[PDB]
Amino acid sequence: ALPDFTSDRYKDAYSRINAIVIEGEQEAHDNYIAIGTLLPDHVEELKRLAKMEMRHKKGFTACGKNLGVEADMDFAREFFAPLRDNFQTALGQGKTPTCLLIQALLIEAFAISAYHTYIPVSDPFARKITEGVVKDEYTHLNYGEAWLKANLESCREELLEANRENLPLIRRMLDQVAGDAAVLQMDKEDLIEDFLIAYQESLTEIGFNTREITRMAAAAL
Ligand SMILES: CCCCCCCCC[C@H]1C[C@@H]1C(=O)O
Ligand SMILES: [Fe+3]
Ligand SMILES: [Fe+3]
Repeated sequence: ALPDFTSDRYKDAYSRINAIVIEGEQEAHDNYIAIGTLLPDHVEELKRLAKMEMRHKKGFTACGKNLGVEADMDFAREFFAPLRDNFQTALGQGKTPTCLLIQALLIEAFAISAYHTYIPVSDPFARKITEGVVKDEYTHLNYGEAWLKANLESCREELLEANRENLPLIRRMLDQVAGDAAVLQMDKEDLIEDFLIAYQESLTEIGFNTREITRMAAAAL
């Protein structure tokens, strides 16, 4: 069941998946620095999170180089454009809960699911890099959960709107990546399950009840 990492079929799918991961890590760095303009007293902690994202980007860049694959960066920029646009719109409006739901919850849960699914089918070099990134994703999810949990009473409606608008974009991103992910021997059903479990667990931690969460996860449709 392990893929042939040297085949043209594998390298072609990897060129797009690796580019999406590299672009995602760069946008994650940018997003935590941007949140620092909304939360000036959190700047040092956000800089630390942004620095971890740069370490992840460098590591995944090395994964692509190791397989002799040239990352399709243009494809990756277009892939993130819808979610990036919604983050920039919220940032410009000073909407911190929306920025945090997009980056610290949706994007981190998407990263956790993708990385957990990739690890058992990854090449030995990439496996170590991916394993060394997963602990940091939980740190980032925890940061977002902690702020939203402390501020839930003033941003309940905003979070429901942010979820309604952005959860379907994650669903569309999963649909667009499924073909290439299957070449990498990753099952779309495992990616969906792991993402929903991480996202539902974060919403539970924040303080949403079962009914609220069910209504929220249903927005994906
Ligand atoms: C098969 C799915 C692979 C594509 C999904 C990878 C998304 C990368 C998400 C990174 C930006 C998130 C982070 O570092 O917090
Ligand atoms: Fe990361
Ligand atoms: Fe992250």
